[PDB]
Amino acid sequence: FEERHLKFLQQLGGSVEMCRYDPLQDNTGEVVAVKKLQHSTEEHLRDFEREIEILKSLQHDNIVKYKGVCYRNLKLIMEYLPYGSLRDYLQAHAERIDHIKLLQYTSQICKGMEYLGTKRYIHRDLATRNILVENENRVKIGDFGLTKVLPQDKEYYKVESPIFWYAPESLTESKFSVASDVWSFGVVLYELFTYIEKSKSPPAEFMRMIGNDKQGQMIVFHLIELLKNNGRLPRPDGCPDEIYMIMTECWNNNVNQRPSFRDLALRVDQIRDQM
Ligand SMILES: Cc1cc(Nc2nc(O[C@@H](C)c3ncc(F)cn3)c(F)c(N3CCOCC3)n2)[nH]n1
Repeated sequence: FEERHLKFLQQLGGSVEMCRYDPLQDNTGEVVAVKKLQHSTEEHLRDFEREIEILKSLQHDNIVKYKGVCYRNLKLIMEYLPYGSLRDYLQAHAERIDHIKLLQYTSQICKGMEYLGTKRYIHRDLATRNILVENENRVKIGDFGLTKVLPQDKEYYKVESPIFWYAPESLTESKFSVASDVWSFGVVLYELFTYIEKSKSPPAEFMRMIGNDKQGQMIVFHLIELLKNNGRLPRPDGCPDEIYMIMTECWNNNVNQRPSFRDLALRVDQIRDQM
C-alpha cells in the first residue's frame, strides 16, 4: 500500500478514516478503513505496531480483516465494514433486530473470542462500540487497540479505562485474562438486550447504584465495593431469565468459576434454536 493512493472519503472516529485505495486513479479501487495516531509517542507507536501484528496474525470470520499497512508515519489498513459499530447500529435499527437476532450477534462474538483464546490473546475492551456490523447477518470484533498476548508461563497479564466493563480483579490488581474478557462479554450481552437505551448503559446503571453524587477517583472504589457485595447490572426489560443467568454467571467474582467461550457459544446457540 502506497499513501499517495489513499483518497480520503470521511472521518469515522487514535483515529479511523474511510478511504478509497485507487492506484488506477479510476475511482474503481476499493473503499478501506485506515487507522492512525492523533499525537504519537514512540510508546504509542510501539503498541500500535503490536496491534498491527496481532491483527495480521488473526484470520477469522468474526474478526475484521487486516489488509495492509503504509508509511515512517504508520497507517493500519483494514476492510471497510459498511454498517459501523454494533452499538450505533442497534440504536438506529431496533425495529428489525429481534431477540433471535441479538443471539445471532452474541454467538458470532463468542466464536470470535474463542478464536482469540486459541491464540492466547486477551482483548481487554469488549464492548458493543468495538463490534462492527458487516451486514444484517454478520458482525465482527473490529478493534484491537488494547489486546495483549498472554506470556508463555502465566495465563493472565498485568497492566483512562472502561471501568464499567472491567472484572473485579482488573479493577483491583490490573489482571486481565480470558476470564476477564468473559466478564466483559457478559456486559456486551447486557448491552445488546438493553438495546442501548442510553439510561440503561452500564455506566448509568452503575452510577445509579453507587449514587450519582459520587465523583472523580472514588467512583472506581465504590464500584469495587458494589461488585464485592454482589451488586450487579439488573436484568434489562424483556430479557428472558435464561439469558440474564448467562450474564450473572459471566459476572462471577470467582475467576475460574466463569464459563468458557466454548460453553457460551454452545449455550447461546441452543437457546437460539428454541425461540
Ligand atoms: C476498522 C473499520 C471500521 C469500519 N467501519 C466503521 N467504523 C466506524 O467507526 C470506527 C471508529 C470504528 N472502528 C472500529 C470499530 F470496532 C468500531 N468503530 C464507523 F463509525 C462506521 N460508520 C459507517 C458509516 O457511517 C458512520 C458509522 N464504520 N470498517 N472497518
